[PDB]
Amino acid sequence: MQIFVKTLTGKTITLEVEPSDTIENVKAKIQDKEGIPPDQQRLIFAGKQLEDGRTLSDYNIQKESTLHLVLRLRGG
Amino acid sequence: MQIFVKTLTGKTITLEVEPSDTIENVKAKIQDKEGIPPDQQRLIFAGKQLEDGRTLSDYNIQKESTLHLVLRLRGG
Amino acid sequence: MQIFVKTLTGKTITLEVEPSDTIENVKAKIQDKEGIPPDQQRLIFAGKQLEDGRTLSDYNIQKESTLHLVLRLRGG
Amino acid sequence: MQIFVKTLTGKTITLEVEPSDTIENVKAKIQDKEGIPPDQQRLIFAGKQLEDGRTLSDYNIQKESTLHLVLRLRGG
Repeated sequence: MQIFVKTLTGKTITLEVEPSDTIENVKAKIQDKEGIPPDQQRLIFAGKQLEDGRTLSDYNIQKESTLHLVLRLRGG
Repeated sequence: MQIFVKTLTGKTITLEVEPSDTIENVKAKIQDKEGIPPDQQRLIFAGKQLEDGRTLSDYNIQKESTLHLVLRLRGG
Repeated sequence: MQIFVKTLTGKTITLEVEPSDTIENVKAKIQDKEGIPPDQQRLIFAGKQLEDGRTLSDYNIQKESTLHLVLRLRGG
Repeated sequence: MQIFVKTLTGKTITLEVEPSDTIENVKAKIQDKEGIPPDQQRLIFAGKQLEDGRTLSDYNIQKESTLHLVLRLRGG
């Protein structure tokens, strides 16, 4: 199914995922598309930072839901 | 100077700060105003998560700049 | 009538309500004022969590009553 | 170490615990001392609900800390 991930800088991308995918799995797909390693990503749904080991289902993220993405860098 | 801190869920608060305030200082101010514990706060500007030991001036955060606020639970 | 909804981190929200308002109506007022999604809200009176579908009058909540608010975020 | 568990009706109990105790272990001690079943207990520290599987040291809960206890039961 499709979900959207919107950066805080206004860029939207479309990902193909399954309810069973972990947040770690979703970050790997984002790297596949955008080149950002998972450790430098923080994903956000309903105002909360999500945990690598929980699933989209855990968070009730469904078809065409929008997550937000921010970078987590050191020094910048 | 005044800055705006916005959650992704529609709440805006205004804070009085100085350019030399650290992000740690700013989270303490948000705790004072809104009650949110500092370890559960993640502040965002320029599409990225901010670090506790840097100042507002370090990130070029100026008067009337908007920061975003998201929550992080986990061990916090 | 007015009621007060206190968090466990020392903040107080004042709400205008009616005795016939449901717990869900109260959560929608809190979403309007504070941005908190109703799905994350748990309202408390007399030390216990309150249920969707009941009215304020069903719990003997009256003018100037104080409720508590705690958050429960799906999946942490 | 000693900790306090306080309900929102002001009922306070003290418990003897170790930093390595899980939140579930704490709920079990509460059941032993006060006869509240663990399923009915929501334990809160720093405004956030605590996960059953995590330890007191995971949350940096130190000697003489106060946890709040909210009761969850349908029908009242």
